[PDB]
Amino acid sequence: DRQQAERRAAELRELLNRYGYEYYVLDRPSVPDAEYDRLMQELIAIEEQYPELKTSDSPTQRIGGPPLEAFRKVAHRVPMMSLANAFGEGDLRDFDRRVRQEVGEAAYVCELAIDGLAVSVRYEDGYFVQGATRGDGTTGEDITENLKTIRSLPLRLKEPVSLEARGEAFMPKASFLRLNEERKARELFANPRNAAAGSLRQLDPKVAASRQLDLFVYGLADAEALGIASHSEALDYLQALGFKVNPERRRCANIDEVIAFVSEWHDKRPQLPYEIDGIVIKVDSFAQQRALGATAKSPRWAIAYKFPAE
Repeated sequence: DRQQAERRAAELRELLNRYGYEYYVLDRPSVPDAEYDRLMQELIAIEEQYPELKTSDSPTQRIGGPPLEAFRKVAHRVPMMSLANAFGEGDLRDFDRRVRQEVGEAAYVCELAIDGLAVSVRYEDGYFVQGATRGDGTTGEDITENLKTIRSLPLRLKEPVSLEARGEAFMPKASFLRLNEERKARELFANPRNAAAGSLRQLDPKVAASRQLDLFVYGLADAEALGIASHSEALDYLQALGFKVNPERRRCANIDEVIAFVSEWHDKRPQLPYEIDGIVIKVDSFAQQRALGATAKSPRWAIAYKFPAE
């Protein structure tokens, strides 16, 4: 058994890891998940008698470990700048005009700005080693055990690389509704943003695990050191490794299409399973970014369109 335990937990780990990618990430259901579940129940039982084989990125970790009675501060690897806000066609034009004066027409990448909790996740050789909140931007809290419960985040990546990436953790609308009712059956959350930040900022891994959190990876700290030369190449790269990258992202040749994208989400937004706050726009090329630089506050190559005032 102890020699065979390892063998089978290792198979177990591989298969479960594989299969969680197709449910949680590609969304090839997560419905009749039987064998998945059968397979998870066997790993859990093997770790029950051989607690020493429960690997830090074993699928078991999504269940969640024991509470912590404290969280540690973490500064740990590259500042997390915040973005300038835009509120109308026009802040948008003005944001492009300083783009053009300095670099000529520049292609943009437009993304949906998710209303959630910003986090950083770090990996070493493919392994998830640490998770943290945005904090003030230079320091945040180690929320690693609660991040392991977000089933779409990978504990082990497709290739053994060492990197740090940034994503937004959120809770889907219907999950938020579900949630609150039971809270009413017994208190009550304001909205998903505070539900997710709430779920991630409490000390008990298992209550995180029960809130059905999700996350969308949106950037790569130090992408230049890894050889990436474009914002669109960063995400793609991130997608090739196994991360969940929001698929409504689109490359925009100029401000006009930028605004066409911005109008398209403004009214297609109610139909989303998650709550979007606006639209983040970035100059795609890392070279135009260098040229525009920053005001060590806010990149001149990025703006955050904040949607309106219902």
